[PDB]
Amino acid sequence: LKSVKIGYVNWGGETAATNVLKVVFEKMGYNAEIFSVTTSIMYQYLASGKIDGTVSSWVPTADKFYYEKLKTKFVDLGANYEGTIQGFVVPSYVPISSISELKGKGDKFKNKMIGIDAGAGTQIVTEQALNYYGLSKEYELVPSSESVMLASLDSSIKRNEWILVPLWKPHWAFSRYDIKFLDDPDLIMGGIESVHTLVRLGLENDDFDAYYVFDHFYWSDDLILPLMDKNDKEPGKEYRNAVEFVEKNKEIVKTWVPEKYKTLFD
Repeated sequence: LKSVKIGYVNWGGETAATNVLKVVFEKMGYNAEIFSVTTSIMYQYLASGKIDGTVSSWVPTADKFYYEKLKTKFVDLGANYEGTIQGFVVPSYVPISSISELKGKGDKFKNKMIGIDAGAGTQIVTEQALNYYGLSKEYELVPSSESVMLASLDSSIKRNEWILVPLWKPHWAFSRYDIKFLDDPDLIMGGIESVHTLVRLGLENDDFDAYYVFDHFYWSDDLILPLMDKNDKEPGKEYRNAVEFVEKNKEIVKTWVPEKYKTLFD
């Protein structure tokens, strides 16, 4: 069978998207392999062509550190999703509105910001924001993972305790919990951005059908949020739930594939 390789990092939305594309390529007759790696390795592998594509690039702000360094070694096809935001998040019952109001209040947070995976773009920029706003001596930024960060948020809110986390949209946490972004006066965390699809240098030449799918993949909150939420409630079922997603959203999926293949999704 023909081959395509997709790199991703195991955050909820990117794992949802990557498993959906895996299912799409399988239905087109590919041995579609997906590879769960670190952000750094995903970008490295893309640049050396050891994967064919990623649908996980958060730009320009979150992934600046990786993207700027390697942009001559991949092709940026545009956005597959528009409307991202990353930033500092607290439960709504915490009575501050801005990142600067955190100054002097470290004690209420046990002097910690409960973060995600070391090296994630959002984690990098969060550390840069803590430095910029003069908070880094008072708040220790803790690396862990999306799962640990969300379990800690869930725990703190049930206790009615203050907690500070880096969070982002799109995420079901904003509908499941009453939480808020803090204001970011100098926009260190970026404005509203997008997730892009990047492919290796030779892909357009080598496998135009695979290029076409990467080039046409696009979706929105009404598809990704229910899927991210369902996957969270059904741990370990992301591939099965992607199979169901592709069956349930035939017409949209059709738009991502060359004419030749569209009836395979009927």
